[PDB]
Amino acid sequence: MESDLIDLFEGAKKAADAAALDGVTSSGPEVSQCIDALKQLKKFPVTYDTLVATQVGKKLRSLAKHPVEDIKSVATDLLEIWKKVVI
Repeated sequence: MESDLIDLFEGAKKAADAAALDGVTSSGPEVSQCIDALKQLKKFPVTYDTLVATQVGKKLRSLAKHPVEDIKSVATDLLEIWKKVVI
């Protein structure tokens, strides 16, 4: 469902943002929560109209430019998967 997509992305962004603002390293819990949230999103069968209505795809670019490399890498991977799914 789209509500689940939105909720999972909100969790991921909250985590990534606490990690960036609290100066957390890769071994921090916020990074782990963001990583997990981003991994669950991979399994979501997103569609084009879903990405239009929710904009989660657009909003994931920010995470793909996160200062923590672990979050950035997993966000790039999530975008890579969704890419092949929607086109």
